Amino acid sequence: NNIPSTKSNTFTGLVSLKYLSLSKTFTSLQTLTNETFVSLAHSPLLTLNLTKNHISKIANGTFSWLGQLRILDLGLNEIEQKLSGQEWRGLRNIFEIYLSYNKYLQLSTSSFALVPSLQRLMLRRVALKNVDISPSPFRPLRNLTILDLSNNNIANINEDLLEGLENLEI
RNA sequence: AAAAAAAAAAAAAAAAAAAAAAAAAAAAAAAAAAAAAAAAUUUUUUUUUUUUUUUUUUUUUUUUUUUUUUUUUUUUUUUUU
Ligand SMILES: *[C@@H]1O[C@H](CO)[C@@H](O[C@@H]2O[C@H](CO)[C@@H](O[C@@H]3O[C@H](CO)[C@@H](O)[C@H](O)[C@@H]3O)[C@H](O)[C@H]2NC(C)=O)[C@H](O)[C@H]1NC(C)=O
Ligand SMILES: *[C@@H]1O[C@H](CO)[C@@H](O[C@@H]2O[C@H](CO)[C@@H](O[C@@H]3O[C@H](CO)[C@@H](O)[C@H](O)[C@@H]3O)[C@H](O)[C@H]2NC(C)=O)[C@H](O)[C@H]1NC(C)=O
Ligand SMILES: *[C@@H]1O[C@H](CO)[C@@H](O[C@@H]2O[C@H](CO)[C@@H](O[C@@H]3O[C@H](CO)[C@@H](O)[C@H](O)[C@@H]3O)[C@H](O)[C@H]2NC(C)=O)[C@H](O)[C@H]1NC(C)=O
Ligand SMILES: *[C@@H]1O[C@H](CO)[C@@H](O[C@@H]2O[C@H](CO)[C@@H](O)[C@H](O)[C@H]2NC(C)=O)[C@H](O)[C@H]1NC(C)=O
Repeated sequence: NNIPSTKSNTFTGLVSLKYLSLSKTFTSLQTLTNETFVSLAHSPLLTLNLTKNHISKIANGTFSWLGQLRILDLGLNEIEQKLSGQEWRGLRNIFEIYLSYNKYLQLSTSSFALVPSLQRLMLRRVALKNVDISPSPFRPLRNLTILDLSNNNIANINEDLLEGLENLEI
């Protein structure tokens, strides 16, 4: 679709919505603030698609009202910012994150502290840098099953990465 | 009472010379010191600009294999009004 951007009460009224897809829908959406998905406060979403939406910036607490959201997609996007953990604020029971196909995703030791209940995490060709810092960004995470960091050309790695991750399988 | 000549001693003061020294100031010569400015041999460290080798990410180009839709060039055996 070709909607430029959403409004304050665009999705207001959906009290039972759980499957929402917005792939290749937004063209004027360059920066994601915490006033875009305010309409989905009462919507118990479970899946979310946001591929090909030309998303380049997300603000702190953007998905704060997405407490019941479990699956969200952010692949095939132009995200260029610093991950500090507050981008996933408000995610009570999150399942997995589609965060592949990007151009720059800087990671820090607190980039994933807020959400410790992840199951799958793929970072395919997102050009990740500066990961070998101690402690590892994945210290709070324990329930991951699939971890993909392929096609990223990691500069360095140390022992602190991927230690104690008992639940990993892939 | 006073005045003078040969001849021998002693006391105050002034101007001198020589010798034995001792202090203050001034000149060098040696043995050291503390430094603010200096140069010169050796081994290392930071930063800027660039050289060589190896491993990989993005994009572009060539060749080969395979798959899906359209323009279709044809057809053999039949059907057909
Ligand atoms: C959002 O919508 C898009 C478009 O429908 C969904 O894309 C689909 O994603 C799946 C899984 O990533 C793709 O399946 C995989 O395809 C690859 C080839 O690209 C294949 O090698 C794998 O084995 C697997 O079959 C699927 O092809 C793809 N479809 C399209 C049309 O792109 C996406 O999954 C949606 N996201 C969410 C969270 O709903
Ligand atoms: C959505 O994102 C915006 C942008 O970051 C957030 O605005 C920021 O909110 C914080 C917290 O209120 C502000 O910091 C503090 O605000 C209080 C307000 O009383 C003030 O007294 C403090 O001195 C301090 O400034 C911050 O200034 C503000 N920045 C901007 C540019 O608006 C907003 O809070 C976020 N909303 C949600 C629901 O996450
Ligand atoms: C979104 O949340 C992150 C936190 O996850 C915010 O980053 C935080 O920003 C503050 C303010 O700059 C930082 O405090 C100061 O940081 C400097 C270094 O930049 C440090 O020298 C100071 O002593 C002080 O701690 C804080 O460290 C930083 N935290 C992280 C984890 O990066 C970010 O500002 C928020 N953005 C918005 C728009 O609300
Ligand atoms: C990590 O995964 C485990 C296993 O799925 C979670 O343990 C389950 O948690 C749910 C909800 O709290 C309970 O209903 C189940 O009975 C638990 N199962 C077991 C075997 O313990 C655990 O909660 C997850 N951790 C986090 C932080 O989400």
